[PDB]
Amino acid sequence: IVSRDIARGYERIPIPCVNAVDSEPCPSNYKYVSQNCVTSPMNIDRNITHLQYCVCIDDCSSSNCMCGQLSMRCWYDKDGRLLPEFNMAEPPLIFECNHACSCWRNCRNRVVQNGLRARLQLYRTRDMGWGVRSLQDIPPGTFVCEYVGELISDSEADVREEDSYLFDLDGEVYCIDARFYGNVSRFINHHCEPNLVPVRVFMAHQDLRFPRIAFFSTRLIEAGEQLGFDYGERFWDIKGKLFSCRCGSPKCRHS
Ligand SMILES: COc1cc2c(NC3CCN(Cc4ccccc4)CC3)nc(NCCCN(C)C)nc2cc1OCCCCCN
Ligand SMILES: [Zn+2]
Ligand SMILES: [Zn+2]
Ligand SMILES: [Zn+2]
Ligand SMILES: [Zn+2]
Repeated sequence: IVSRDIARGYERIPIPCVNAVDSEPCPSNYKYVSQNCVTSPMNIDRNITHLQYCVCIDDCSSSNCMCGQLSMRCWYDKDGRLLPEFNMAEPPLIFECNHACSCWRNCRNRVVQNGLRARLQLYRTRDMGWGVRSLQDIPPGTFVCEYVGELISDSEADVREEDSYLFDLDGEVYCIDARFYGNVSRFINHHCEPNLVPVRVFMAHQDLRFPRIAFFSTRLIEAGEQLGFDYGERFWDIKGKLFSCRCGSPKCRHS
């Protein structure tokens, strides 16, 4: 227990850090943030009259809900989990209800905006590196965490040496750099057969240039299992030569 909570009380549940390998302290060469931040002007469209919203009089579980229509359909179930019909291989954009909607703060189309649910833990792996794992089981289709970091422009990313903490959002494109500013996600390692899938979501605003990145369980995750996701082509076409993937997956396409 080298740290009770790396979020310093910002998440709904603490995220302790333990080291059972070497004697290295908890990471501290970065600033933890639970929400995306910017280090410059960023003209995100927060015009409330530009938001598309719903006028549901129920708990938004009907076929009429405008917000679900935008998402093709609401994909959350009564518990807040993704429906089996959800395409993990090619996720759709999810538009959750927002403050312009007529519904209540507890309608069914609100999951990612409710914050952390699963008890996670940061820990030192054998590789002398760091990783994240669940201290409880996570049913499939559950929202685990968001990839939070510093929001930056395309070119801005091009002039950064350390680029291992970037996440492309995909006109002009933007990125999230978790190197200097980030949440528990910056510590999640790559894996070829990932139990976490990133989903572009929209909540308080609907500026398509800035989707927020939500990670969902692509299958059951057992207490103690290590979270992971597919970093992607761009990553490996750059780091593939500095080293080969040590994910240990029978289907590894990078080692
Ligand atoms: C490490 O993996 C990634 C590298 C990226 C990168 N790297 C560049 C390489 C060249 N140096 C060059 C340089 C460095 C220093 C000084 C001058 C020039 C600058 C950083 N650039 C951009 N977007 C940049 C815009 C490209 N644009 C032309 C479209 N996105 C990236 C997304 C990555 O992971 C994605 C998966 C997530 C992994 C999460 N852990
Ligand atoms: Zn609705
Ligand atoms: Zn709603
Ligand atoms: Zn709505
Ligand atoms: Zn691999």
